[PDB]
Amino acid sequence: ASGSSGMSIVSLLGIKVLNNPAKFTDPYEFEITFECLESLKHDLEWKLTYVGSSRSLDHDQELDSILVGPVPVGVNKFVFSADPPSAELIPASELVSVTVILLSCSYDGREFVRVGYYVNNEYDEEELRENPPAKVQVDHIVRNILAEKPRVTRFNIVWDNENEGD
Repeated sequence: ASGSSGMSIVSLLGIKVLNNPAKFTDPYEFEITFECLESLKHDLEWKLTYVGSSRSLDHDQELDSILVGPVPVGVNKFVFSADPPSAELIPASELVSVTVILLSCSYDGREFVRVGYYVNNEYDEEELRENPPAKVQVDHIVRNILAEKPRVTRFNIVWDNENEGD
């Protein structure tokens, strides 16, 4: 606060959710468009996170992370590909039709943006949608990212120069 190095170099302009509504075991594909005002020393870091009610382990599941090279000054486009979650960590008696994914970008380790998305999951069969199992048949689950209602959150991180010590 006593150092609102506000001036934000990168600003998210849009996230196309192509690939949706693929299968629960299908990777996540995002077409993120953003602009970079000045040049940056370091790389931008992207990450997807699975958030979902559970009675033990299902939330805070980081799905994946990646560091993007040199960010060209101007309006850029980057396609994010995130691995699906291991069934090893989703309710066994699951029927968690609604969960959340948080896509966020950071810089030099300081997070500066986060996009919240609600997801819809349901088995792909009539009776199994009328008389479910007691064991989550993962590969019969079809997620549906509600790509239309995204919640955005900008933070105020310090970027490059600040004159580390003075």
